[PDB]
Parts: sequence; structure tokens; C-alpha cells
Amino acid sequence: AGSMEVIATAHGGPEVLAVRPSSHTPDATQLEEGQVLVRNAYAGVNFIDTYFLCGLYKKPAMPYVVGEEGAGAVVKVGAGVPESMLGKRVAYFGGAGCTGSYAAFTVAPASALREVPDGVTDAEAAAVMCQGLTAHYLVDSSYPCGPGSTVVVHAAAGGTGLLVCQMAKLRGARVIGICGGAEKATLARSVGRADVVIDYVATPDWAPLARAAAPQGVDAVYDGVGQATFAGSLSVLRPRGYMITFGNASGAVPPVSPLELSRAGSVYLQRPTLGNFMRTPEEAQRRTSEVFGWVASKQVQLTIGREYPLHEAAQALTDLQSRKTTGKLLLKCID
Repeated sequence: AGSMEVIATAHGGPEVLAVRPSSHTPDATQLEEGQVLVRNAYAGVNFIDTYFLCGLYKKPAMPYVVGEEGAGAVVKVGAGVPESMLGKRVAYFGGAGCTGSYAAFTVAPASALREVPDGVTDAEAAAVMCQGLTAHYLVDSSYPCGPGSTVVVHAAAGGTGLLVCQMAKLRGARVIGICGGAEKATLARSVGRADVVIDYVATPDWAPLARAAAPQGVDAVYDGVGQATFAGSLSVLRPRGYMITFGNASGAVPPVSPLELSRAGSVYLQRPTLGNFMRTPEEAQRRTSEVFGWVASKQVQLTIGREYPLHEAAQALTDLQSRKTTGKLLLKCID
């Protein structure tokens, strides 16, 4: 009973998680300059949570409060932060200076907080900060989708994949989704709005099929899957096309010889991370305004699955690593 948070007690899988009382309640928290205390309504569940949990990515300390992404309201501000921020609805995708979002209360730098508009719910905000802003920069910056573009999207029925499909379509591109199983393919076609969907259970040789569908050539591949798809993804690109590897789901990509990228056709390789696309207030506001606007105006459809109670964070991470369609998973932070 009361304000809780979820901590990692060691590296590993969901078994290492434990629930404890919140260590950042308002009455116990002395905010430093620039810091803000957020009362979370929801934490978003993300693959990156599992990479910190297992050790592929490194946290500054152990134990630590799990979770990157959250949405809530400002309840306390430190020096140099305006009082007008108190009570404002904010969302964040995490980073240094942020404590974990799997928690009743999170400390974050004021600069990491994005204001949530009145027309977007707390749950929608916690669904878009990581996956929605990643989909935004993928089709806006990593490879700038336009009416002349054809792109391939891996895991097109997953959380980020469905949003990449929709936002690339909104930019005018032609979208070729790849995913596994007939139900995921239906999802990528109906919610993702992909032009073509290849089901690699039905057709395991997906690379020649993508190329045959795009005689004009594939300009970019958005591949969040990692090592298992890397070589096939390179093989579908037109010369000087873009390989955008932005996830590790099947395992991190091993080292690549540059001369191998040469033999694939002088292609570009990028391994982006969201922080490099949220670098200034103007860029951060442009991305959140556009995504929030698309959600509120219902031009982008979010696919939100279960809202777990906070103490079932282990189950949510387990369900996340299942091969099953789950929709965006959220944790309800307020009991």
C-alpha cells in the first residue's frame, strides 16, 4: 500500500526486479537546480528497458529504478524552474538526470520534460514519447520520407513499426512492411496502412520479394530487429540506399566491415538513437507537436495494449519479449 517503485537488484531478465516504497516522494525530495519532480500516471514499457536490465546498456548504479519513458504531472520544481510549471502535464523519454519511470515519482531535468496538450491523454503521451518520436525521426531525419520514396519497415506490426508505417505514409512514401505471421500482416496492413506486407512465415525469402515489389528500388530500410535481418536488409537496398538499424530485438548487430557496405552498393549505414534527434528545444518541440497533433487529430492510430499495475512490471517485460502481438504496454503508476 502506498507509493512504490520498481528496482533492478542485479543484471538479468525480469526475475531480478523488485518493488519497494518510492524513494522520491515530494515530502522527502530536495530538488537541485534545474530538477523537477513528476507524479507519474503511466510508465511506458520498451525494449530499451530490457537492454539496461540485461547489461547490454549500462546504468550508473545498481540497484536502480527501472524505466525510461513516462507521463504524469509536475508536483515540485527546483531552483531555476518556473512555478508556472507546477501542475502541468508532462511526458519524457528518459536519459541522464532522469530517475526511472517505473515509479510513483520521477526526478527529471526540466529540459527533458515535454508538455502534453489538452487533447492527448496521459496514456497516449506515455505511448508516444519513445516509439512515436523514434518513428518520427526515422521518417523525418534518418531517411527523409517523401512522395518519391519507397521504404521497407521490419517488425511492421510491432510498436515502433506500426508508427513508422503510418508516418512514412503521411509523408507520402510507399511502405513495404515485413512481419511474422498472418495476424501481424493483417495488423500492418490495416493499422500500419502499409502498401505491401510480406509475411516471412508464409514467404521466408522476404528479400527478393521486397525487391520485386519495388522495381524503382528501395530507398531505405528501417530495421529495429538487429542481427537476424541485417544481411537481408542490406540486400534489398538500391545502390546508395539507407540502412537504418535502430534496434537490437534479435540481438545487437556484430561489427560490419566498411568494404562490406561497399559491396552492398555504396549504401549508407546509420544506427540512430533518440537523444540525437531531441537536441534543442526547437527540434524537440517540433517532433512532439507534430506527433501529438497527429494523434489528437487521429491521423496516426496508436495501438495500446494492457495497462499493468506497477507491481506487475515483471509480467509486462515478460509479455514484451514474447513473440506475441501485445500493443504498446504501459504501467499504471498510481495505485
